[PDB]
Amino acid sequence: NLVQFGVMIEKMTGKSALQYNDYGCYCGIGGSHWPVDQTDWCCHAHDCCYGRLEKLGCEPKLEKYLFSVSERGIFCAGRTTCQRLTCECDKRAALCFRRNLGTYNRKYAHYPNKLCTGPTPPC
Ligand SMILES: Cc1c(C(=O)C(N)=O)c2c(OCC(=O)O)cccc2n1Cc1cccc(Br)c1
Ligand SMILES: [Ca+2]
Repeated sequence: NLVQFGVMIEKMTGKSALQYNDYGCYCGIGGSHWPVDQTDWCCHAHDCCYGRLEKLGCEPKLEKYLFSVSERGIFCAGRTTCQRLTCECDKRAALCFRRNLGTYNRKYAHYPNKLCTGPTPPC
């Protein structure tokens, strides 16, 4: 369930969430090998974030959360701790995407997975 994350991405980046789908080697389902750039690192970190949440008993692929965006930043909320954790993982990713808007390159969008090489960096 990707609706709330995609919304958070759009608010923070000024780009459709689709622009971060299949981006590089890590943005989109799964991921492996070496991250192509800083945006892709955000996604590697985000994958790691979700792994920690699964180990905690949460299901961050599916959790539904609440959030708002003021000038103070992104406010995360939800009924359960797992929902709030999911929002936090997503928030850090959205902020990481915004922050690295400078090096976002369109060539890495829809990256052929055959072009991903190197080792897989650990969490
Ligand atoms: C940025 C991103 C993701 C990540 O943060 C990532 N680390 O791979 C992501 C994603 O990662 C979650 C995962 O692989 O556990 C799955 C599908 C689309 C994804 N996207 C693109 C996306 C995100 C939200 C809504 C839409 Br529509 C598209
Ligand atoms: Ca991924």
